[PDB]
Amino acid sequence: PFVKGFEPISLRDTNLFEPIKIGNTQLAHRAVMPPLTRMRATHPGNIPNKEWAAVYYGQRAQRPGTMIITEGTFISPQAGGYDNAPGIWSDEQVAEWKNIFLAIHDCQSFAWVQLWSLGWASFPDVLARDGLRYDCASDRVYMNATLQEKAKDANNLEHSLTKDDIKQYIKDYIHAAKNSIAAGADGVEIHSANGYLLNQFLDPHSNKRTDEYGGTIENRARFTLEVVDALIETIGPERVGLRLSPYGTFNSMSGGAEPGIIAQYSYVLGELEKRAKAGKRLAFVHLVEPRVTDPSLVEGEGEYSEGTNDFAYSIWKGPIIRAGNYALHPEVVREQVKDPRTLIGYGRFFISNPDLVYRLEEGLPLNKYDRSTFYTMSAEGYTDYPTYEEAVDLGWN
Ligand SMILES: Cc1cc2nc3c(=O)[nH]c(=O)nc-3n(C[C@H](O)[C@H](O)[C@H](O)COP(=O)(O)O)c2cc1C
Ligand SMILES: NC(=O)c1cccnc1
Repeated sequence: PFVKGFEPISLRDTNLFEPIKIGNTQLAHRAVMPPLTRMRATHPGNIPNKEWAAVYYGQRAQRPGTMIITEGTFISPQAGGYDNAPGIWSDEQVAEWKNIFLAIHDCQSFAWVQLWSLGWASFPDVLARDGLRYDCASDRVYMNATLQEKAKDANNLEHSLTKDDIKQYIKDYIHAAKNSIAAGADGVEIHSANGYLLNQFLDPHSNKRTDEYGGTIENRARFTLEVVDALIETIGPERVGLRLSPYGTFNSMSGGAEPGIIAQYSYVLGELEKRAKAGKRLAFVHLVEPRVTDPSLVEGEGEYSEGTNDFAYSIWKGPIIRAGNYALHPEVVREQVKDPRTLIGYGRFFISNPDLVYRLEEGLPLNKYDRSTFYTMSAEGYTDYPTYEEAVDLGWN
């Protein structure tokens, strides 16, 4: 059904529907499909879904000139631990990704692979099954008591990364990025947000290291910036974006309660702008908003009201994608896209609205999403959400 009580506003007259160049791509509008884990990849081997994924992405690519960022995609076995999330390190994975990107490109839209590593958010027993470490910044701190107990029970305690482990992660990012581009992707997004591995190095709650990868702002940023530099060099800065969540508390990150947190993210952005002024500007920075500190909470819950991402605009001078509870708040979008280099990511309501862009353009009702099929191995709740005209036929109006 449609979302009850939602009063839609047409956004056709705004910068949301002005073209913009992002890296090598030419967008027709600024409504972005952000990375959304859906768990339809098959086991063993973390292989993209051969039946439904190309259809799902093709559906959401249907407006020409749409930017699509894929679900988090593991860069290597050691970076993973979720059986039904895809990877892009292997030939078998690449083979299906080719079909998925083909479906997106057939719509004259664009595909960016989000490159993912889990760190302490992984499942230590699943890793142990595969002979893999349970990786983190500092084994002195665990993400929560459940995982700590699981780690003990699996005889796979947290492993503080060594410098050599970090070098291997960088090699994995490079390999996964080369595979992404060879498979046909228009670019990659480095996931350094939402409490996964890179974010764990950025955050002073998870990172208690005293080597060159922790203990200062500069040190905590080093791993993320080494990944950024490795990908700039191998696939070009215009094929690389970076995702950050300054105010996130998901997966036990500090968020705004850490008064040093904006200096940490300011440093990262300044380092990116320094690179840009030297001729190597990333295609974009993707920020999760304090509107959503935790995406497991329903829209309107978990909103941090004591800080904003405004600081980023004074530092970084390229495109910024903003995500978090924007679908239900066109009035907020209307104000924020007045800035001419701002794009808007719509997550949960892109799940439920394959024709979201049209609905935004025309001010139409939105399909309610069904959380119970976010992660199920089904076409149901994946490819069977109706377009507006289809919903009207089913009587949803
Ligand atoms: C089911 C689900 C899966 C998600 N998967 C990813 C992911 O793989 N990588 C990522 O960076 N963010 C992921 N997110 C976070 C979203 O990209 C987005 O930041 C968040 O949902 C807030 O935007 P929204 O209110 O428009 O949904 C996911 C969110 C949901 C609800
Ligand atoms: N916010 C995220 O990065 C994320 C990733 C996978 C599942 N849920 C949330």
